[PDB]
Amino acid sequence: LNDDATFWRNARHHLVRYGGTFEPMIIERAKGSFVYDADGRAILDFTSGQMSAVLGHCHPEIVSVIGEYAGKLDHLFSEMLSRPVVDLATRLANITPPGLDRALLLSTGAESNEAAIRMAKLVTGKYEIVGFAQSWHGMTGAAASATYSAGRKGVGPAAVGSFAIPAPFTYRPRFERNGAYDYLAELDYAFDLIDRQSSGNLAAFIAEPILSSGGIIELPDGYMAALKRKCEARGMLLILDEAQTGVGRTGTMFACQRDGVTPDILTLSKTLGAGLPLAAIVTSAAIEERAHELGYLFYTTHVSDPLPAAVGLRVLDVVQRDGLVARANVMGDRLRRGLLDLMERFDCIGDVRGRGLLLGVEIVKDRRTKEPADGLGAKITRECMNLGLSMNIVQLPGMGGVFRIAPPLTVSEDEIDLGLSLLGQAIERAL
Ligand SMILES: Cc1ncc(COP(=O)(O)O)c(CN)c1O
Ligand SMILES: [K+]
Ligand code: NA
Repeated sequence: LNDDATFWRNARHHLVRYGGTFEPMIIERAKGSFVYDADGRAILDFTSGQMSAVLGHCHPEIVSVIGEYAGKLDHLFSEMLSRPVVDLATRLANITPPGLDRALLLSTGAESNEAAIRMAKLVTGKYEIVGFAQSWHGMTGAAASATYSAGRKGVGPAAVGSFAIPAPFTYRPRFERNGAYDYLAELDYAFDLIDRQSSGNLAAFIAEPILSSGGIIELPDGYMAALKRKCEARGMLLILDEAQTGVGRTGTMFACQRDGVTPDILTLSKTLGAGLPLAAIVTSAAIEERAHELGYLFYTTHVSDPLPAAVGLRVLDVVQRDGLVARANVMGDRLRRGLLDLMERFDCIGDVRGRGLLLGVEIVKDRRTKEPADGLGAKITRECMNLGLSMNIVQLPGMGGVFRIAPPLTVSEDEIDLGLSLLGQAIERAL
């Protein structure tokens, strides 16, 4: 059972707490779309772990490649190259949009945003970075300085030149022009304020194509293209953080392919390592050449390590071979219709949004007031777990609690239906 007194005593005595509370269970095994507690109880993993298990837990082909490289080619001096590294780098150049040619293989998402941000500052000779007011890019220095949904207080000054603009949010619009939500005019208004505050050192704008921690906020039609033009006019680079949206989760290989807008630097992580610590940035040949002439440095212990790279290549091989980008649309649509069915039954569901298998459900007290419910939101999440469904709700000021639903891309029809059923039962008993 989950009550092991010795486990919990050691946990309380020896763990640094880092946000949230720990779930009251001991996970002993994981397979496919499920994790199992000490009693052997199956829990449907509707968040793919910490949004990384795109192939589900312990996929046989990942188990296979891991064992193979762990026993043959593992870690190396960082100036030594190997085939998994050049192959993965090449595959990323071939599957990302034209204009993205060279890759750097790292370990974590924050680390990949750090590498991108440093490169932008170096090639522009400038340092101000602009992000969204509801963003999340990581816990490390520069990634945290551009993170506005949380973490800015009690820890001293942010990086010099940190600015934010509001994200375009169609469910809670606050910028009206001629009776309607003019998010493009909101963008122009925001950039004029940025321009006046700036010291003339704008280096880049960093953006999630769908803000996850921020409440599953999807950038609307024409917005990303207009953002890119704001950057081009100011000699700024556009960096797109696809930690959560990359590698097929939203129904295209990369979310930026939907708008057809190619960023100057693309960052990847979670979904690329499928559970393992692998991350990357990809940029153009012109930007990389200039960064190299200027002495670009990002030398770490695990950059270009063969085992992590072999795993990422295998992840891509499987996603491509098994058509998992298409499955995200088929299972994504099945899940979204089920969520809309629940919305028909329960007045507390104020909105169902997102794309592919990155969906959000916002809980509200009043559908006309859109007044947040959240106390209710946490309750539903609690009931879901009791029922064997792992969910995650995010809460930001002026918004209802929002469930972030992101099942493995390998999830089955039966699994989607089980999740939908448990959710409905959780809402019924939370009310
Ligand atoms: C969009 C986004 N970017 C970057 C990160 C940071 O990744 P990591 O925690 O692996 O450093 C996160 C957190 N999952 C994220 O959601
Ligand atoms: K290395
Ligand atoms: Na490319």
